[PDB]
Formats: sequence, C-alpha cells, structure tokens
Amino acid sequence: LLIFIYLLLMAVAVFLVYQTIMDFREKLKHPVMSVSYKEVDRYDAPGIALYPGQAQLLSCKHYYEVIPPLRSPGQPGDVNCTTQRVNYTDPFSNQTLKSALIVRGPREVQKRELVFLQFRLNQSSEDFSAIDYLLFSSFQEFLQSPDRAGFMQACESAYSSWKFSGGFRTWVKMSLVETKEEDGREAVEFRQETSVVNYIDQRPAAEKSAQLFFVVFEWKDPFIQKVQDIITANPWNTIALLCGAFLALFKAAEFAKLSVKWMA
Amino acid sequence: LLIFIYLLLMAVAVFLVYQTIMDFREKLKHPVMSVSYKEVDRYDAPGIALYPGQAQLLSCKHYYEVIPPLRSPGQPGDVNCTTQRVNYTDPFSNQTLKSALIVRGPREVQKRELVFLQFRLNQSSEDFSAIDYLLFSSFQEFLQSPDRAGFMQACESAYSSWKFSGGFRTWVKMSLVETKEEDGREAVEFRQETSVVNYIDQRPAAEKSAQLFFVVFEWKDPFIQKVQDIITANPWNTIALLCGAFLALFKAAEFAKLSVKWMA
Amino acid sequence: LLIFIYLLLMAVAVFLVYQTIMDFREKLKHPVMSVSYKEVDRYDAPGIALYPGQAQLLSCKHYYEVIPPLRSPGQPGDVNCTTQRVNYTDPFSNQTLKSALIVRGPREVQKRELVFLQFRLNQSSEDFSAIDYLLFSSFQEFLQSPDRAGFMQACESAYSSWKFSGGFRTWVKMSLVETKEEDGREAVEFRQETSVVNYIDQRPAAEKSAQLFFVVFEWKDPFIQKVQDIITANPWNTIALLCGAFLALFKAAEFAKLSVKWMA
Repeated sequence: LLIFIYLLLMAVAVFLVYQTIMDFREKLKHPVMSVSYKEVDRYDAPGIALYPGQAQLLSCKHYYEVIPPLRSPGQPGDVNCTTQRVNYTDPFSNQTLKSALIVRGPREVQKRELVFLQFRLNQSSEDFSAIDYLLFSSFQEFLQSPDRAGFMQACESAYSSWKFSGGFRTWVKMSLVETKEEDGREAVEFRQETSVVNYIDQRPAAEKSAQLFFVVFEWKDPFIQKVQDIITANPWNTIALLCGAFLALFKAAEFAKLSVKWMA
Repeated sequence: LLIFIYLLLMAVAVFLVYQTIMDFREKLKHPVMSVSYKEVDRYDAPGIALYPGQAQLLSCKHYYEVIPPLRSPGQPGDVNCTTQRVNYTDPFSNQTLKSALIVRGPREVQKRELVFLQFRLNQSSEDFSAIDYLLFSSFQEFLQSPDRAGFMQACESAYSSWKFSGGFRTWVKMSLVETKEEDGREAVEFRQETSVVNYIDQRPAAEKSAQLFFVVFEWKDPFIQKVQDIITANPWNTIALLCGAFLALFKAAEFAKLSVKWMA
Repeated sequence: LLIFIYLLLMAVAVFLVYQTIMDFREKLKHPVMSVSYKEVDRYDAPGIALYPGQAQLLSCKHYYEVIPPLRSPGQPGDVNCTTQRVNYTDPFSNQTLKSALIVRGPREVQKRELVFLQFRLNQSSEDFSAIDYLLFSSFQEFLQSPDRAGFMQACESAYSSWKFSGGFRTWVKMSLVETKEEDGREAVEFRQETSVVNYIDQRPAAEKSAQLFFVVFEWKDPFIQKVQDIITANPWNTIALLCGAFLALFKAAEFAKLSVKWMA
C-alpha cells in the first residue's frame, strides 16, 4: 500500500531500452554518407584504353586550352605521346580477343592539358561506327605490371567503358571519385561527361567514304571527390545513454522514497 | 555568505538546455540522406511509352550484348516483342490527345539484354525530328490496370520523359532509383544516360527524304539505388542526455556542499 | 587486500574517454551531407552569357511548351528579348578579350517558358564549330553592377561554361543548386543536361556553307536543390555523455563498496 511508482519506473526503463535498441539497429542498418573534395594540382597520368576495331590512329597529341585547326583533316598526321598495345580476353566471354591501345592521359589541370586523338576507319559494313574507350587511374601502374592481360581483365570489371562515335569531336571531361568502402577498399573510379560537336567534312568526296573519329580528353576540375560511409550507430554512446537514463531513474526512485517518508 | 556555486550551476544548466533544444531543432529541420545499393539479378520488365507522331515502328527486337548489322536499314522489318497502344489526355492541358506505344523493356541484365527499336517518318515539315519516350517501372503493372488512361496520366507526373532524335542510334542506359520518402512512399524513378552515334545513311538518295530513328534500351548495371532520409533528431536520446547532465550537476552540487563543510 | 575493482573502473573510464575522443575527432573530420528541395513557382530570370565568335544572333524569342516550325530556317528573323553586350578579359590569361552576349533567361516554369536562340556563322576555317555559353543566377543582379567586366570575370570562376554545336538544336534543361558552405557562403550554381537533335538542312545548297546553331533554354523542374554539410560532432553532447558515464562508474563503485561491507 505505497505509491508503487517503481512499476511505472520499470515500464519507462523497459520502453527506453526497447526504443534505444530499435534506434541502434536501424542506424546500423542505414549508414549515412559523406562527400569531401581533395584538391590536386597535378593528377597522375590516367590510362585511356581505346578499342579501335580496324580504324588506325592517324594522330594524337598533348595540347592545351586551345586546339589549333587541323592542317590535314583526314590524312596520317603525327602521334606525339606514349602509347602501348595489349591483347587480352574479355572477362564476360572467354571466346573473344580484345586488342586495346593504351594512351597516357593528360596530367596538368592548371594548364588544361588535352589529349587529342584522331582515328580513321577506311571501310566497314557497320551502320553505326563507334570506338569504345575505358579509363583507369594510373598509366604508370599499368606499365610495371607482371600480367598486363590480367590487369586489363581486372580493369574491365573495376571501371565502366563508354564509346565515342565518328563524325563528331567528343570532348570528354573526366574526374576522379574515390569511394572509401567500409572494408577500407578505397576504390577509385572515373566519371565523365561528353559534348559531341559536329565535324564539318570539308574533305573531297572521293575520300568521304572513310569515317573520322575525333576525341579530346581533359580533367574538368582539379578536385577528387571522396565518398565515405559513416556508421551512426556507436555501441559505447548507446551504453552511456542507457547508463545515464538508469541513473536518472534510480535517483528519481530515491526522491520518491524521500517524498513518501516526508509527506506521502 | 557561501560559495554560491549553485548560481553558476543553474547558469550552466540553462545554457546546456538551450543549446540542446537548438541542436535538436536544427537536426529536426535538416534530415541527413543515405544511399544504398540493392543487387538484383533480373529487373522487372519496364514499360517504355514511345510517342511517335507519324513515324511507324519499322522494327523492334530483343537482342543481346551485340546487335547484328541491319539487313535492310530503312525498310519494314520484324516486330518481335510485346507492344500495346494507349490513348489518353495530357495531364497539364486537357485539349491534346496523346497516343503512346508501350514496349516491354529488357529484363535480363547479366546477359545484357537489349531492346532495339527502329522507326521511319516518311514526310514531315518539322525541322528537328525527335521521338519522345517515357519509362515506368513495370509493364505488367500496366497490363492489368482498370484505367490505362489514368495509369498513363499518373505516369506523366510520376516520371520524367526524354526524347531521341533521328539520324542517330541513341543508346539509353537506364537504372532504377527508389527514394523512400518519410511517409513511406517508396517512390520509384528512372535515371538514364545516352550516347548518340551517327547513322551512316547508305540508303539510295531517292529514299533519303524519310527520316530513320534508332534507339537501344538496356540496364547499365544490376543495381537499384535506394535513397533514404534519416532523422538525426531523437527525442529520447535528448531526454537521456539532459538527464545525465542534470545528474552530473546535482552530484557536483553535493560535492560542493561536502567541500564547504570540509574546508570552505 | 580488497576487491580492487577501482582499477578495472579506472581502466574502463580511460578506454571510454579514449574512444569518445577518437569518435569526436573522426566525426569532426567527416561532416555528413543533407539534401533538400525548395519549390519555387517562378525562378528569377537567369543570365545566359553566350560567346559568339563571328556568328550573329539571327533570332531569339521567349516561347512556351511548343516551338512552332521555323518560317525561315537560316535568314535573319526577330530578336524579341532583353539582350546586352559586354567586353571583358579572361581571368586565366589577361591577353585575350572576351565579348559576351547576355540573354534574359526564362522565368516561368509552370508554363514551361523557353528561350529559343538561333545563330548563323557565315564562313570560318574551324573544323568543329560551337558557341560557348555560361549561366549565372540573376540577370537583374548583372544589370545594376558597378563593374560589369568584374562581374563577368567573377562569373567565370563561380560558374562552369558549356558549349553547343552547329547543325543541332541543343535543348538545355537547367536547374539551380545552392550549396550552403560551412562559412555561410550560400554558393549558387547551375546544373544542366542537354539533348542534341539533328537539324534537317532543307536550305538551298548555295546557302548550305553557313552553319546554323540552335539552342533552347528552360528549367527542367521548379525545384532548387539545397545541399548542406552537417557537423555530427557536438562538444556539449560529448560532455553530457562523459558526465553520465562518470556518474555511472561512481555509483558502481559505491555499490561495490556496499557489497564489500555486506558480503565481501
């Protein structure tokens, strides 16, 4: 025959523990995500894996904020960069042989360094001509690799590949996104946005049968976007909250006993 | 004539309560956002509502990782998928009749299933020919609907519509984004990125007046992106924190009284 | 010769304080991001700084959800909006003079107001012709500016510039993103996604030498995306957690003493 507020206190404690456990579980289920920007003065030389079927690389150069007009739009020019060639097997199906021409991408961003590439496909029956390209983080990391074919088979799964069509000048603005996985993977990936500009075919009609591919690679900005996942569920903070609530309840019970022995 | 640290304690309590209320209010005002990825082996067959004005669907097929070259670039071919037709009214303005050709999109993603569509518009006065397309989540959810016109009028507001031009082969990479609203709406939407590739018109000059539209639909990856809003303002955690601070202040006051009766 | 649980209590307190400091440091290092959407019935009129090299603005009009077919595809039409001209210097290199044609952007989104622009470049040696465009928030904020050249030089750094090619009708869907920086900068920026549609050159072959640029500007939706960074590290919450945990440890020690004087 007392106040019996201990029952209400126990109910409050049970409810608070239950809601705290539910909150911790739902916070552990749904991590939040954070984005930051790391400014880099000079990117590492990216690798550009082009896939020309039969078109030959007429020209390739390292340009700057402007490209001078082509002296010969559709004739063999000058290749003026470090390019390699690799042959590997497509991870999707082991019955196809893929030949990749690897180009060292532009490093300088403050100066807006460009990689300008021009291919010509002489004759083909394909209705929609297009050259595929893949981007990987470092060309140097590709050079000193024991298994170049294995490197490219890994890059096929690690990165997504796009394509640029003939009759255009595809201007590819590429940027780096580093996703720091919960396992500390630090997976680096490429994002890119294009702008296709028509090619004014001024060549004589005799040579108009051949198709011309122009593509320009640069970095859109000297910022690498780092994306991380943050776990908002901290067990120790939960323990501290539970301890504080339990202490508050215990002191409330003590004050209730004091009130009972004073007035009630 | 005592220490009168109770006044400082009350000031600290008032400041802590004020800052806690402000922090809770600003956390309730700005929910955080979380992104997760759900891997699906086979997407549900999406619905592609195309809006051909007068162009007739020459061909449509379910292809795989490659498209064989067209046997007849601009002549009636074979339609080899499930297509329906609906007529409804534009939700914005009730004075226009919209006729939509609904195509069952590709399901398989591991096999890189394609939907290839080819239209031909014979003659028109339009300077810039383009066919509009809208994407909705399920074609099956469209088949068994009591009000197909109502379904399309809802799809107009629920989804965004794009267009693909003639003289190109628009390759649409489409992915699904499920935004879980605070009201548990779980609104599903489509994102898409294209790649226009020129069409090498090898048809005779007599038939070059007619315009050809080509479009390819697939899924870019087998990942549905779920975006959720997390409320970082928890009333019960706030109550526990306030209780802990109040208890700390009370025990500090008790120890101050002990110090007064000991030395001070 | 006692229980000496005080040593374990001190170790627990040290570990708890250490992990709390580490958690606070890593939370202060990595702020989370919050995204919100503010609906505006009528955007403030944006400023479109176009950079025509030698092409003259044939036509420019404020249209609505449809554009009627051009009465004269490549002849001087009617300019029917507020346009200004400014001359300034490129912030990157002070040796180039940039002439900008500032155009009054579309305000209404409910009515889907369009800005339709048509330029004609008579003769040039450029292989890939394109007109550059920059978007800034307010044209009115540009009109009453003491230093228009300084305003444009600041807009060059504050905003990113794109380009639209000839032989196309680029439809630019633009939207506003306000990033609220930690310093309360409230930096406003423009995002845009395009859709190039081929231009069917029906003009006589005599006038086909000149290149035509068409572009359409509207707002994709009446939503401004506000992106904020939230600091999850609250010093006062950490103080409350530490105080509650310290009190829990103190009461545990008191109960241990009670147990010692009772049984142990």
